[PDB]
Amino acid sequence: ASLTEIEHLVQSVCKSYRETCQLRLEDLLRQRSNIFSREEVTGYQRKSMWEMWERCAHHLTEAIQYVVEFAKRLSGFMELCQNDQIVLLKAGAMEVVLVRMCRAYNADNRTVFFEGKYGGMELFRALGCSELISSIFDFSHSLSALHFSEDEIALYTALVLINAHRPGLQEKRKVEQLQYNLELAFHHHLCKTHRQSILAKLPPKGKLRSLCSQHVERLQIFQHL
Ligand SMILES: COc1nc2ccc([C@](O)(c3ccc(C(F)(F)F)nc3)c3cncn3C)cc2c(Cl)c1-c1ccc(S(C)(=O)=O)cc1
Repeated sequence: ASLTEIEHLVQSVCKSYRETCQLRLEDLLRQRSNIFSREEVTGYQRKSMWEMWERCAHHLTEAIQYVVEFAKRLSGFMELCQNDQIVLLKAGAMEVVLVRMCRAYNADNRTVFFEGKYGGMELFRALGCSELISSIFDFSHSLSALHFSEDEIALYTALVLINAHRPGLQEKRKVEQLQYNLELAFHHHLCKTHRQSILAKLPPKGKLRSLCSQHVERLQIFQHL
């Protein structure tokens, strides 16, 4: 577990992420000027819940595909048994997607980028999931308030996926080794960038599971009526 090896792993994970980040940050930031008009918003609000459901499910599906690309590029992930590979992804894919979403959230006006423009939470009114969506904005907002960086997201989400405590793992010790290495990389880098203070400010991991389990419950309902 050399120092050079540790720095190599950091750069690897950050490369893997930059290659699967789906939307470039500079594009997202540039678009913050572009906001949905009152009419446009009303457009989304008139759609049935099932319309918005199909739209968001496709958005979610395409996102999770990028998280799969990312995981497959994490050192040592592909060398796992196919069982553990599926366990980890089914258990952490949604969570990763949710963390990535803070890149699309603008904390200055509480708006999220969605299909070409930024819009508030009223945008997703049709779903009737105001409770949950408000929770998604709050999570993004707190991460956005920390000025979460691309590399930080890459290393955090790598740790979300590679969880040796996931029920159903067969080669558990094999993942434990992966988890340790990544955690060493994540903390070494926070220090190199003088950002280790965010660790106390980070939302608890349980809340990441609590917000996704609430979220994953709705998906089971919306399919298929
Ligand atoms: C807050 O609500 C949401 N906001 C979203 C914001 C963006 C996107 C996004 O897909 C996107 C953008 C950037 C990134 C990046 F950060 F990775 F780059 N990933 C993904 C997108 C938008 N326009 C183009 N794209 C690609 C999807 C969102 C979704 Cl799906 C929800 C949502 C989730 C669950 C429920 S529900 C059924 O559970 O109630 C309802 C709604």
